[PDB]
Amino acid sequence: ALVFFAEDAAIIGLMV
Amino acid sequence: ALVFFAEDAAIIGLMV
Amino acid sequence: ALVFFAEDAAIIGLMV
Amino acid sequence: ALVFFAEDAAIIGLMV
Amino acid sequence: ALVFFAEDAAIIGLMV
Amino acid sequence: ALVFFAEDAAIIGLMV
Amino acid sequence: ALVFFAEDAAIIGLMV
Amino acid sequence: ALVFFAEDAAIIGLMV
Amino acid sequence: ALVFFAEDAAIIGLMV
Amino acid sequence: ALVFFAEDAAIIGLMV
Amino acid sequence: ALVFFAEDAAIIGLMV
Amino acid sequence: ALVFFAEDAAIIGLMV
Repeated sequence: ALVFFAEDAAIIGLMV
Repeated sequence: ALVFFAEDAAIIGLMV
Repeated sequence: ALVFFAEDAAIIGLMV
Repeated sequence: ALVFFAEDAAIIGLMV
Repeated sequence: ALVFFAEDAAIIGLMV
Repeated sequence: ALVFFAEDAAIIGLMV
Repeated sequence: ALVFFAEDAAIIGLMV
Repeated sequence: ALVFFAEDAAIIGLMV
Repeated sequence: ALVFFAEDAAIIGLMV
Repeated sequence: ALVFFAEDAAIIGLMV
Repeated sequence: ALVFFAEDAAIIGLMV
Repeated sequence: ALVFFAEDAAIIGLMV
């Protein structure tokens, strides 16, 4: 699965 | 909101 | 075109 | 992370 | 299917 | 434009 | 609702 | 950034 | 496949 | 139009 | 929730 | 990368 990154602060992973 | 990153060059934020 | 990034390991581009 | 809502009935969260 | 909601005014369903 | 809603806390609009 | 357009050939609407 | 187009009526831009 | 269009400037296709 | 598939049970089409 | 399928190899579910 | 499937006919891959 791919992991995208976003600033939520702190950077968080978004797993797909 | 979430801020994603993309190369547009320069790295820009993409807010959601 | 925009280029997003994801961890796939190694970081890969994703062009739009 | 954002939580979107959808009817699945009952309403469910969708966490991003 | 999932039914999301959006303001279009009136709140409409968006089926998936 | 459509306006979607998400919990972010508090509920926020997301315009499209 | 929003109507996007795409070539499918022929150009079609895509309603959201 | 990319600018997509949709009928909303009138044709509007959608900037990404 | 579907071909969407966006201004990038110049109008480009985006194939799906 | 493209038709994607999802388990909803039973597998359903999703046309685009 | 809908389950989409993708090849990651092996087929994996993607739950929405 | 992930490869999704859609009916386009024939079943085609859609790589991400």
